[PDB]
Order: sequence, then C-alpha cells, then structure tokens
Amino acid sequence: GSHMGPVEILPFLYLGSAYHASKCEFLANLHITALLNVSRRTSEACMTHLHYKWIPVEDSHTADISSHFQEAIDFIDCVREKGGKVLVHSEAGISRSPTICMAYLMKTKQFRLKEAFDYIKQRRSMVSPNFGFMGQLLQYESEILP
Amino acid sequence: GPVEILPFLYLGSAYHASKCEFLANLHITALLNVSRRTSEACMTHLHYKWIPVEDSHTADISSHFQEAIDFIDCVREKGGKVLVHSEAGISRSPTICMAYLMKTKQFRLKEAFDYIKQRRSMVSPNFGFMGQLLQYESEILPS
Amino acid sequence: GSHMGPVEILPFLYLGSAYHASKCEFLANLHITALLNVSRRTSEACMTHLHYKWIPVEDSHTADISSHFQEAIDFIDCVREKGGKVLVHSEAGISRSPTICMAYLMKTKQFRLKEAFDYIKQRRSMVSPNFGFMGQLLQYESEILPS
Repeated sequence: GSHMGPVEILPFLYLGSAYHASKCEFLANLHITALLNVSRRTSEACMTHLHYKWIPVEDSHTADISSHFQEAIDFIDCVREKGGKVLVHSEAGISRSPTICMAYLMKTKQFRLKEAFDYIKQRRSMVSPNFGFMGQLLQYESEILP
Repeated sequence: GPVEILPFLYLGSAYHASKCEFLANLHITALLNVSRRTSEACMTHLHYKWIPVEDSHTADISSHFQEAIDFIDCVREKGGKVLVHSEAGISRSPTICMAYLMKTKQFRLKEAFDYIKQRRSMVSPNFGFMGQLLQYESEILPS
Repeated sequence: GSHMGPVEILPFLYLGSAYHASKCEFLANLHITALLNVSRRTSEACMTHLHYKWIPVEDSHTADISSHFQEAIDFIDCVREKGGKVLVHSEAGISRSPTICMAYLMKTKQFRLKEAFDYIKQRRSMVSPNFGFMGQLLQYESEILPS
C-alpha cells in the first residue's frame, strides 16, 4: 500500500519510487546507505551522508537507458563491496528503476530477461518497463548471455 | 579552478564544483560537498556524498573525518578523482584534506597544513576546526 | 602515545589494547563495527550494537594461539565482507592481538612472517609476540606458504 516503502530485491539492493526516497526514517530503518536516482528531478530529501549518483533518464521509448547500464551496475556493485545498501529509484518505480534492477540481475546473477523480470515482478507487481526499454533489455540479454 | 592535492584528490570551492567542463577535463568522477547547500550543478553521472557542516567553531567537523576519508579512499580504489569542496574553499573542504593527509599519509598537522597551503594559499580552517585538527592529530599519531 | 588509540592495519582492520577498546567515542569515529577480543577478560565497554567474538588466550609461550588463527581470520574476513571494521585487541596490545594480525596478513595477503611483522611494527612499534607465539607463527608460516 501507500503506507509501504522500498522493496528488497537483494540484501544490498532495494527498488522503489521517488516517494520512498523521501521517507528518511524509513531508509534509516533499512540501513540504506546509497541512492541511485534515475529520474530527471533531484530531491535533496534524505541526501545527507549518503552515496548518491544521478543518472537522469526520461521514461520514454525514445530514451536510451541501456547505454547507462554499466555505470549503474558499477555503482550498485560499489555499494555491494562496501557492504552497504542502495535504493535504486525513479518517479513511479514502474519503468526506470525496475529496468535497471533487471539489467543488474542479468549482468551479475546471470538471470535471463524472463527470470529477471518475474523475480522483480514478484516483489513489486506494478513493475513494467516501457516497450522501448524492454526492447533494449532484449538486446542487452543477447549481448551478455550465450 | 580546483587545485590538485593528490592525483585522485582535488580541492576547491562551490563555484569550482559548478564548472562541469572544468571537472570533465580533469576527469573528476566524484564530489564530496561539505557545505550546507547543494548545487544541482554537474551532479549527474558522479559519485556524490554530501556531509553538511557549517563553517563555525561551534560546528563539529572532526567526527565526520572518517566518513569523508573512507569516501575519498573509495574513489581512490576505483581509480577516480574526488573534488572536495565547500562554499569559499577556505575552511571546511581544506580541513578535510588536512585530516586525510594525516590519516592516510601519516602527515603531522603542521606538514599537512603547509602541504595544502602550497597548493591553495588562502586556505585557513576556522580556529575551532584547527582545534579539532590538533585533537585529531594526537588521536591518530604517536607522541 | 597516550591520547592515541587503535592503529589501522588495513582499512577494515585495526589493532589495539583493552584500553582502546573502552574508548567508545573513538571507536565510533573510526566506524568500528566489530570487536575481536583475545584477552581472558571481557569488558562490557562499548559492546552494544557490535559484532563481538571472544577468543580467550593467555599471554604465555605455553598458550596455544595458532590453532585459533583460522577462527580469528574468518571472523575478520566476515567483517571485511560486510564492509565494516574490526578492532582486534588484547590487554597490552603487544603480544596477542598483534600475533593474530600477523597471521591474518600471512593467510590472506601471502606476507611472510618477516613482512607481516615489519608491517605491523611500523604502525605500532612496541609490538612483540612472546617467544612461544613467534615460534607458532614460524610453524604457521611453513604450513601456509611455499618454501
């Protein structure tokens, strides 16, 4: 519900909306140490003492999001190494932030787009990348898998 | 423009932080803002950490040294470059840099200060900060 | 010195004495998340909200400290993996805690006893394992390193 917050994807990886990124007490309770914002608007909300990375990407099929997969994945892996927790987020937490997490599951966990998608779908049912992004995920799949 | 303290560590002001072109040319990959205001300026695609501290002797800045140092070591390990900055680039950001030289390179407060002094002469931590730096020296170094 | 505290060995590994383990504000400033106590006495000091492991060993040549090396090392690697920091300590911070740190350098970084010892010596000069422990360190070197 709306009383809920970011969902856990992996121990070090959470997914969520812009609203979730603004609930500081909530992020503190989860021990979130970094924010990877994928929208186009910044919110100083809960930014202090936190590893932050902004990779603005509008939610459109015209938007190229796959070319930023590497930067985003490196960031998440950085947090992983330093043993912290990142909350990857975007405006609604439906298209962008979940597209990135899928890319992550594929690149570091060898999941297939289908497996990456259901896995995230199981924790945040409303998840749904715009047709352009899903398209880029498909090309991305072919590139990193046999 | 920002001055190079170490290959992976640059020191500057809020203004310097907003000059993207300049950052890009130096291959700046991260920013550590030690002021109380954020400037959406050149914040995209960059490891950013914001530790707000006011430039007053009443301000506790020493207890944020480790967090700041670990952050700079991270950029170090990832082979990048951090631009530590604060409003004027005189008190806050340079105090962190002194702390960094002391903790990682074993510099003594005196040597640390002179080191940064040579790169940016105007540098000068408020007397409270110099005080915390001295207390800091005694804690991370022999007698 | 005296106003001084734990010394850094590795980013996730600090060495020190029982006294250093009791200076909570100091541990908090360094971001110490765990304590590995190798003395025979526990000190409720700064124990809250911290990964703690107690491996009691007396500081004597008759004491077997080498067979606890792996337990200590796994513990340190755990903190390392979780991205935290352990302060390994013993009463004086001269024999026990530094012996463990040497063993750690040998097992995970492949340092030879000589290099491990100098490395820790440079950061805490008074370091000096009792002759029994140095002996065990030697047996230990031959067991985990080529010749």
